[PDB]
Amino acid sequence: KDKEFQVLFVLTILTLISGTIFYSTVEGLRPIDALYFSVVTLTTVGYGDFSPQTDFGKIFTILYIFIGIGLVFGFIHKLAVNVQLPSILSNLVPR
Amino acid sequence: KDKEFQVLFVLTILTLISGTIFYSTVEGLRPIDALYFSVVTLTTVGYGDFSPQTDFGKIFTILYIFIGIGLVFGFIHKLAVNVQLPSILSNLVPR
Amino acid sequence: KDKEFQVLFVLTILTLISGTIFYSTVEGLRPIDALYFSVVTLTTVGYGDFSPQTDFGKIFTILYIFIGIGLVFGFIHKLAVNVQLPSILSNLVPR
Amino acid sequence: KDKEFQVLFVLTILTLISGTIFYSTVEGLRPIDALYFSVVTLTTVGYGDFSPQTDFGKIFTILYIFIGIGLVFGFIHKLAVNVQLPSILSNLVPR
Ligand SMILES: [K+]
Ligand SMILES: [K+]
Ligand SMILES: [K+]
Ligand SMILES: [K+]
Repeated sequence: KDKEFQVLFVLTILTLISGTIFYSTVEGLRPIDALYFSVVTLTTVGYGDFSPQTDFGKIFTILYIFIGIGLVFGFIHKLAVNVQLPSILSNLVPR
Repeated sequence: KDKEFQVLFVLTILTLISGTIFYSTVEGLRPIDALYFSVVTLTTVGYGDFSPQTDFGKIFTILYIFIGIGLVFGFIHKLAVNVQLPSILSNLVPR
Repeated sequence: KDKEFQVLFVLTILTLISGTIFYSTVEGLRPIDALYFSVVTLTTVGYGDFSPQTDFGKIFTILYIFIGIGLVFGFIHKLAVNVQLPSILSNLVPR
Repeated sequence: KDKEFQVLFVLTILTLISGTIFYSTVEGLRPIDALYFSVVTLTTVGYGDFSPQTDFGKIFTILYIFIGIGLVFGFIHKLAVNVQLPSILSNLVPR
């Protein structure tokens, strides 16, 4: 239900926090930029305004992408179908 | 039906208008560039020829991506299967 | 069958040719670069080593993305399940 | 089963090795950077911190994308549903 969505939501934020912590400390980004970069990476947008410069960070980025894309897109999907779609249908009821 | 497609179409344009308004005013882009950037972002292409420079804009971009990807890809999917696919089948009928 | 795959294949190449023609003439790219850019765009990789510089090209790029992503990913999907998957299963048979 | 996952895993690494070999030798990247670039490309992130500079490499990149995206996203999907999802459910059992 909503708890399915809530758990995915929590997993997704924890995953984004891990990236924030990693890119803040290993790659020297401000926490806000490391969060923003983590999001841009796992949603596969990839502006490239930020990207890892160290070998450690490139290796982490490889694993982070493979492990986090599946979760992040699972969350977007549940966001879309269990939250945005009901809300839309609700907003379409005429009164 | 077609109204399902029409509603998604309207929601998608309204979402792209929101990004146009936000990136035009907060990030200083020409309206055309803010529209183009919004599209490039939510379809996950992400050239990076444009990207947010302010902290406010990076935070908005985080939320805009998570909220808009699901809708935009729902629309592309309905575009593909309820409009392009029938039109293709129609264009394959021999006479 | 295979003709389903063949038609999608033809549609996809015709779509990539349209982008090649457009970006070669309107954006001044070498045909090879315009083809490469069209592919990078519709598969949503978006390196940004190329991106449209004119207003005409940005507008075309908006429409090209929305119209071409659905087809290109339909083709990759049929490539994956009707061609690569059988070939893999075939290559797994022990003799 | 797990062997389905194991085979996809092997195919995916072999595909990433092919890109590593190609971009290391034809494009002159360090092996680590060619591996990192191959991953960033086939998951469709596409930072553009690296991108092919030679005509040979752009042509290979076209084919590599079309052939490798389907496999890489098949693997992420099986990673997500046959490995991460069971592990999550397991980690949710109360004791
Ligand atoms: K991308
Ligand atoms: K980029
Ligand atoms: K992408
Ligand atoms: K990109």
